[PDB]
Amino acid sequence: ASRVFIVGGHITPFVGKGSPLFIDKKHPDFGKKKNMTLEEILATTVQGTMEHSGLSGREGIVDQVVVGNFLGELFSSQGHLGPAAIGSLTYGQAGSKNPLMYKPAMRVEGAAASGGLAVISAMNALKSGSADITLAVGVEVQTTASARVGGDYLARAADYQRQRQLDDFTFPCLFAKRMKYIAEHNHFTMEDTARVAAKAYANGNKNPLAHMHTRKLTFEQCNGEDPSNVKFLGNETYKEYLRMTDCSQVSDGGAGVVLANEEGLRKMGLSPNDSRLVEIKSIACAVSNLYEDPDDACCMFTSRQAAQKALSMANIKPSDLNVAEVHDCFTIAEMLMYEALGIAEYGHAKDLIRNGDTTLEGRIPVNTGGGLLSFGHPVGATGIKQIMEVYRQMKGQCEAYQMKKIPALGATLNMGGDDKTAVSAVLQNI
Amino acid sequence: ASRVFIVGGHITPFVGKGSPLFIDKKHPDFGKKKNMTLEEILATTVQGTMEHSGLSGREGIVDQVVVGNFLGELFSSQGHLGPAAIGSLTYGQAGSKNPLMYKPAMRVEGAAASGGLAVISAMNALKSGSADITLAVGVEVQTTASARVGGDYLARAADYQRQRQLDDFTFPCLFAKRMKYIAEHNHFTMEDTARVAAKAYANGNKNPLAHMHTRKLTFEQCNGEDPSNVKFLGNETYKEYLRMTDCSQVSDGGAGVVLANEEGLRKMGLSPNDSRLVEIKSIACAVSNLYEDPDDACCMFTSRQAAQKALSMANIKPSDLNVAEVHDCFTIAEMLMYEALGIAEYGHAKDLIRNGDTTLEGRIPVNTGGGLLSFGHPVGATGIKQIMEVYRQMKGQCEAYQMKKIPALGATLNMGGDDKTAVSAVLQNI
Ligand SMILES: CC(=O)SCCNC(=O)CCNC(=O)[C@H](O)C(C)(C)COP(=O)(O)OP(=O)(O)OC[C@H]1O[C@@H](n2cnc3c(N)ncnc32)[C@H](O)[C@@H]1OP(=O)(O)O
Ligand SMILES: CC(=O)SCCNC(=O)CCNC(=O)[C@H](O)C(C)(C)COP(=O)(O)OP(=O)(O)OC[C@H]1O[C@@H](n2cnc3c(N)ncnc32)[C@H](O)[C@@H]1OP(=O)(O)O
Repeated sequence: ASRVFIVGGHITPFVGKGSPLFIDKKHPDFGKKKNMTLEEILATTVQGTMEHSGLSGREGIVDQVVVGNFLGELFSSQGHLGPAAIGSLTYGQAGSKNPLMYKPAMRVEGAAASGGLAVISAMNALKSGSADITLAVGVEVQTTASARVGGDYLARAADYQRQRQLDDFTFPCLFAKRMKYIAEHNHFTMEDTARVAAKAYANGNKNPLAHMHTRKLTFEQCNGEDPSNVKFLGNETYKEYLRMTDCSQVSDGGAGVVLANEEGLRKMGLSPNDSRLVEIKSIACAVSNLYEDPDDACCMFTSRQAAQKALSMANIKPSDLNVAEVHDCFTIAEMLMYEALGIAEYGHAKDLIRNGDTTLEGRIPVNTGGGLLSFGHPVGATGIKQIMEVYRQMKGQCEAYQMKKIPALGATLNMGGDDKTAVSAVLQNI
Repeated sequence: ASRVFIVGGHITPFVGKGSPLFIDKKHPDFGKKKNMTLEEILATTVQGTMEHSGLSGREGIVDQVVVGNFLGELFSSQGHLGPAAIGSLTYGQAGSKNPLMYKPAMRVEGAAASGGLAVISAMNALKSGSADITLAVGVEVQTTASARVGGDYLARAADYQRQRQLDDFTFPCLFAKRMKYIAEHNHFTMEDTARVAAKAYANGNKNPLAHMHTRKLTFEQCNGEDPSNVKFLGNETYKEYLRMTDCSQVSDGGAGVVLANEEGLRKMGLSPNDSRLVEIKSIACAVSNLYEDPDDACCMFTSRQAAQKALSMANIKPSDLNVAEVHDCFTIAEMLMYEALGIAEYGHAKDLIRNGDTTLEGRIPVNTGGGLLSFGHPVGATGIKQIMEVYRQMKGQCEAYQMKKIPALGATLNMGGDDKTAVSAVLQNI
């Protein structure tokens, strides 16, 4: 196979309610200035990604662009982000010369796995001989509607005919439903999930890019002792299993990554041992049936398939991983992800979180920058963000949450819907 | 490079207002029976495609699935069609064994070029060594809303902030605007575009799959002499340049194609010279800037770039083509497509249509089954339909519209938005 290299990338701040970067009634610039649009975020992400990757002034050597985005058609009335990305380099500079003109571009989608799917597409282009350098960007804007209205948009990721009726907050409810079963089988507890949140917010507190950077929450708060941490669902059956702090954020943001094969490195004037690089040893996608759910809510069968293929293609095992990024769309999902990735055996994610093994100082740090819970979750961006966080830790770029032991191996696990699409990648430092 | 072969495929009937297959108040089964949902169309298309490709009972050898769809999230409240496709083989047969489980799948999107993009993704997977057999299906349901509401959904293909205000029928208006400029430069006429429609409806009349199969229109009717062929736009500046008969249909439908590399043919027990095959010699994508339009409305620069790359990679010229499928989203676009493909020189599409060169009996027949105008336009399906129509002509399957001279070489040209994304492929008979 042709090898694949992460050359560089960019994560915007992730912003929404609770961030000082978000312009609401509590902001100096309220009334004066607006938050970024989808087009603006896409422009910032594309330009930021080119800059960090050392391509400013030679963007014409990028052969192709893939955008990951889930709901731009709903939140921003805008599809067709392929040609949006082609215009993103020189956005708002009318008539300007554009070195991306006529290149291939498209949007890919699998709910919150859209970013990961974007990386896969780019990687297939690189191994197919139709590209030597690709740009994969993911973006999302979700703050243009309430959390309730957004919850109906996010339900586009579920089997909508079958599952929308559970609750206006369809996804939160689907994970609350997992938690009920999880509790009845004593797989792990609501204490355990509160410990996940405490970790995430503590990690976020060290990350200025994080949506929840300025919010502090104690274990006790996340564990429900605060009455402002409401059990907000409407469905009576599942209401008691989910608190606000268990939920990923409604965020706006972008993440981008430039990927290259060996011929692309050559073109950029780079060697395969260049210390700015990280190798993607493997990536893998697994998709289950939208229309049918397994009974065992304590196992994410699809995410487990993806993680298994990826580590296998990389010829490593979970115990070899030094860092991971997992899809904590809820605290409940982070626990399940530990077991789907394999860093915990079935029923033993509880051990890991009770023992601090996934904190910054633990033996397998996870979601070092705050996860979907604190860093935030602009759905389309998440999958690429995960890649870039492992990259940044590997390159010593994470500042206040930088790991003291630079990780040699990392893994990502990105998930769309209720474990219906999963994408997992193994990353090796250089 | 690994070679790529079309093994087989399937087009559903394309249905909507005017079709006897469409169930509205005037239909015997009104109240009794409903039109197909997006899920049902996807199930029919996936199963139909497997059947005609010879894979029934061994669907497990398909390595991957790519779905093309533009607006399912809006018209049907449904995204995440990747796992929908995974469950499409056994749709409505609960608990059944499913040989597609855990395979890679995703949805791709570039407005009305979504189907073509789906083929490109599949083809990259085939050349990348991550697949030997791929299934590319495209589907769309647009009849769940009024034409006016649908026109706002379709505007997701435009630069929405900039262009939505032109008209509720944003896309029709954008092509009407082209026609104004086209008229002022005498590039071609509204008689010429009526001749395109006459050809499409005559072709449709020989195609039972065609939305408009049962509607007959004379040149004179398409040319405006019928008062029911109304100039329906609201925008005063462009209103006079577009008639209803100039417009593609609001259709529901699906198309699917199985593609394979040489190892995939081996796996299916097939030889590369098997007469059921067509080789995709080349495919190419070109994407321009969503945010800026070129001045010259008489040229589709982006579609021309894509056609040029494809014919060049295939080392052929337009004059070598025996058949073509082009993106006649409007009659106006068919004319521009003849020139973008290269079968007419700049300003000479008028010669071709005045001379009958693109009729079934002409030297370069185009859109033999009726095009987006008559066959209809379920947006995500269109790109794959185009591929399958060239295939079917090449394999002698088109019955009443079958070409008497079996074509050796064909080309497709699929377009998203106002010439912002284009995909073009060269096909060679075996
Ligand atoms: C695979 C994947 O990645 S899935 C994608 C996953 N993402 C999601 O599901 C998004 C999850 N996150 C969210 O929806 C948001 O972060 C939330 C809802 C958890 C927090 O949002 P906020 O804006 O802080 O909450 P908000 O104030 O809108 O209120 C939420 C609801 O909680 C309830 N609520 C709020 N405060 C109270 C209270 N004091 N008492 C009772 N109910 C309350 C209400 O029902 C309220 O809705 P309402 O105003 O319509 O009646
Ligand atoms: C670029 C790509 O390839 S992607 C997308 C493809 N392109 C498109 O957008 C085409 C899709 N849209 C269409 O083509 C149009 O929706 C149509 C014209 C085909 C739909 O026509 P129909 O639905 O059969 O007729 P319908 O009755 O809705 O007429 C549409 C509108 O035209 C006007 N109209 C309809 N009938 C009449 C009449 N007898 N007299 C005057 N005006 C009329 C009306 O404004 C009507 O809207 P309204 O009912 O709110 O007033």
